[PDB]
Formats: sequence, C-alpha cells, structure tokens
Amino acid sequence: TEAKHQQQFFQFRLSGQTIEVTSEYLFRHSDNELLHWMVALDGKPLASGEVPLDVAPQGKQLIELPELPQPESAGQLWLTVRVVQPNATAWSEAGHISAWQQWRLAENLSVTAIPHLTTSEMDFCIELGNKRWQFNRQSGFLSQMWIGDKKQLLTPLRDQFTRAPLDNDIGVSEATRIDPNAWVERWKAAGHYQAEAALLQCTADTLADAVLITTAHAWQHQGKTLFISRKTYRIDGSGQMAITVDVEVASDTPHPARIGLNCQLAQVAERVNWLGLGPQENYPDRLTAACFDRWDLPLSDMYTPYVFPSENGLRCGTRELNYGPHQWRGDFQFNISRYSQQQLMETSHRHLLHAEEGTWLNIDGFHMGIGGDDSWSPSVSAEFQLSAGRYHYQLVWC
Amino acid sequence: QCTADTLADAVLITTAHAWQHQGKTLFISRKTYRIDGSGQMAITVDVEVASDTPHPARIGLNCQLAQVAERVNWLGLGPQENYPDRLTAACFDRWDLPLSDMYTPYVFPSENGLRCGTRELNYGPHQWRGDFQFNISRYSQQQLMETSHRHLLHAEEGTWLNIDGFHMGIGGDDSWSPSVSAEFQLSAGRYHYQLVWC
Repeated sequence: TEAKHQQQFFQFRLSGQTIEVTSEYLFRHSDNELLHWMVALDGKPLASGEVPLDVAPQGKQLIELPELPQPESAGQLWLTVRVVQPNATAWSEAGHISAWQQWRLAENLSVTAIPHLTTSEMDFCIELGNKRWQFNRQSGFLSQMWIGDKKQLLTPLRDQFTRAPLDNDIGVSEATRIDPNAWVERWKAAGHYQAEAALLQCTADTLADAVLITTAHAWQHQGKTLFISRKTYRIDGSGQMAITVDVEVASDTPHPARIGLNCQLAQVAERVNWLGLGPQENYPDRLTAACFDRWDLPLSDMYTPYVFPSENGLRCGTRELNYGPHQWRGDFQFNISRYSQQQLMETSHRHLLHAEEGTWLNIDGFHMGIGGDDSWSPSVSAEFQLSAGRYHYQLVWC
Repeated sequence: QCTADTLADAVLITTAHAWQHQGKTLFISRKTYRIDGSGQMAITVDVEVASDTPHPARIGLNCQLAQVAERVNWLGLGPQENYPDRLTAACFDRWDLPLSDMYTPYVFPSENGLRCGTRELNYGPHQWRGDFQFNISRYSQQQLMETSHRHLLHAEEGTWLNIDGFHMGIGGDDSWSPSVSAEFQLSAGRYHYQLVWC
C-alpha cells in the first residue's frame, strides 16, 4: 500500500479551500475518475462530497470545496480525498480507489472521589472504587492493576528500548560470520538486549486530588549506563493514570530501536480500535500511505505474518487506542499481538510461533525507522534514527 | 489552572495557560515548578501549538532580572552568537564574556546574541541548568522591535533573559522571501523542555 500511494497517478495540492489535482497520466484523460472528499474531526464525518474528475494528461483541475464546516468542538479537522473509478476495467473492479491524500485542516485546541494510597515495604497500592494499582518498590514498576477482582496484567509495564530485529537490522550478519556494523550486532555488542534495569528512585506522594508516583531507573551493561528513564504516575479521582516518561540515552551507545513501554495484558479481545494512522501496519519512514482516521480491526489483523518473524504491526500517529476495557490516549506508536518481542526474536519461522497467554502491548513514544535501501548494510536515514540524547512522551491509561 | 501541592520533600506548583487571539487558542503551556530543600527550582514546560497557526519563532521563557552583572558565564556552544541553523562554527566549552559581548549591535535592532546548546548558564548569583538556548542583554524584545536604529536603544533597568527550549532558524538564502528550512521550523505540535534555576 505504501508503494501504491507513492506511485499513484494523481498528485494533490491544498491551497486554502481549493484542491489542485495534477494528472501524471501521459496519454489518457481521466474518463473513469471521480474524486471523493471527506472532512472529519476525530474520525467523525462532518462533510462529504463527490466531483467528476475531468483533467487532461499532465494537466491540472482546480476543485472548489463548498463552505466547509467550522466546528466549535475541540479537535483537528482532517481533509481526505480519494480517487474512485466508478466503472470496471480489464484489471480492476467498480469502485477501485487509485489515489488518495490527506491534509490537516484547522485545529481547535482543547481549553478544558480521591484515590487512596497505601504504603508497604514491598508495594505501593492505590485504590479508587473498583480500580487498584500496584507498584513494586523493588523493581519500580506497576506490577498489577485490578478491575473489581480481575487481574489486568500478566507482565509488569516496563520500559522497552529494543525490538525483535528486522531483516534490515540483521542484514547479512549471522552467528558464524557476524557483521559488526549491522544494527542488531551493535545493539548486542552494546548490551541493549542484555541491559539490566537498576532502580534509581521510587517515591509516592498523595496530592490534593491525585496520587503521584515518581520512579527512576538506569539500564546498565557491564558498568556502563545506557539509558536512564524517569517516570511519573498520576492517578486522579476520575480513574485516569497519566504517565510522563523522560528518557536519557548515552551519546556513545548505538541509537535505540524504540523508546516506549511494553506489557502483557491478561485479556484477549476480538477487536482493536484506535484513532490514528492506519489501518495497515506503518512505521515512521513508511507511513505516507497511512491515513489518520478511526480504525476497527480484529486482533489478528494487527499482526503481520512475516515468514521470518520480527517486530511488526506497529501503528504510528495514534492519539487514542482501545483494546477491550482499556483506553490509551496521547501521541504514540503501538503494536498489539499475542507474540512477544523475545518470542519473535527467538523464532525463525512463523509457523513455529504460538499465541501467548494474554496480549502483548508495545506503546512507544518514539520508534526507529525500518530502512530498506538495501538489506546488507544499515539503511535507516539519520533523521529516522533516535539520535537525540533526551526523549519525552506522555500517556493516559483509562 | 494554578495549584500548589506540598510534597514530602518539595513544593509542587502546577500552572496552565492558553494564549488566545480573537477567540482562537494559539498556544497552551502547562508548567510544573518543583522547589526542593536544596534551593533548586526545577521547571518542566509542556507546550501545545495549534497546527493551523503559523509556526512560532521560539518556545521559551523570558524575564527581566533586577541585577546587572559584568560577566556572563556559560557551558555550551559559543563564545559567539549562534542559532540552530548557524551553529556549526560554535564549539562546546566553558565561556566567560562580559555582558556587552552577549549583545550584537546590529544597526537595525532585532533578536540577537542567542547561544544554543547550553547546559549551564551563570549570571551573577543565578545558575540555570538543562538543555536550552539563551540570549542575555539590557534590551527587551519589545524595545528591539520598536527601535529602528541601534543608537536609539537604551539599556533598561535590569537584564532581560530569554531562555528557550526551542528556537526557530534564522534563514538566509534570501531576504525577500521566507528562507528558513522546514527542519529548522518549530512545526511539531507539542514541545517539552526542562530547566533548573538555582
């Protein structure tokens, strides 16, 4: 789909209220072409239209949109155009989408019963109605969350800096010969897959309306600190737990594959619903074909069955993610599946993968590009590499 | 929003502002102030920028300190004025120049004297730590805007400090059309920086 979007025969420019459609066809007039346009706020359609495309080869057609909606509710207006072929051809059926494009229209910024903290030598417990939160004071992570008496976590929520290596990360390197310049080889040499978290700080403070949990960890490999993560957890009286993450990366360590969180949820749900770029798997350097919208796919659709297993299924630019009873909000990238990154790393064939007990969620503030110029040398461009020393992302869990 | 909470070892002040022009919110800044028992006040700033407003020239803080000091000491890129798209010549080091050296006397006054990549800044008794860009002088941005000649500028009562988490590029391909490259433009919607004052 990325190849399709980059190779499409219609280019689009947005000037104020006017869409300019340029034809890249050299010989044919757009005689089986129809432009559909939609405006949505957060995946909620507000306006929709249709004009017959009448553009000469290598020509232009200016399209005046009607008086567009001016909503007062907060959110980002999105304009999406599509080229749909009404009729059938020898190689396509009726309704075939051949080109598309999305723009951001005017944004409206958002202008708008106490959790009880219990302290023990081993844990930090926060209770708010039927919701409970457990923070292990030895690991410094949220070990468990309760809704009623049902566990929500199989694995604690922990920082993740690695991914199951892609074929581009491996790049010709093998256990026998080894290419020291490959990304996976540099990560293994630096000890990113073997880095151990050391609890630097863990303190809980009860504010006037919320419980504040401040944690700090250092990931070190053989007397060398690679990453430091300082986190804040704020559980308010509305049941929302906002997580603020600040991560420092040593300049002399190789750039990490991701700065995010990973956990194994105890629940398997049939549908994955999210507001963001989709509906297909997309990555920071392969997301032009993805459109911002509200997407609803089964959990199986969120996993890409690559024959050689690796990190897959990531969705970038996601503002809201819903999986069963859990909602995650912010600006993040995520992948969700029944396989863990460790299992994908250790398995060489996709038919040898087994679904695990729950669902593995990988929510990331920042993700490295996947490359693709070649698969024998590193090919991720520098602007897609997590080369900044310090990173920050926020997240809401409710 | 404006709320103060006393933690176990510190005082936490949480504020939120919205900058609006004719019923349109342009920027939202949410801040946290944490004053610990060591006298340090750590400031965390999170700023949202509306995607349909033009990209801001800077995301930072400004104040007028009451003290004029002879020397400006900082650890960062220097010792000359440098900007995000004009800092290759600047070297990271410890620099110590007089306050007059921190102001560039452009004949047509404008924003000037910025130092990027600064981890520590010392001016008199005040130390600022983090990762920021700053300019320091006796002239305010309003005075530089309203004055057309550098000989019509007058030193103000104290010192105007402009500490910035993020600063837009200055351009230079031409001076009749916009020439700042997109990667030097504050085009992200959300920005975050931290700062320590002690």
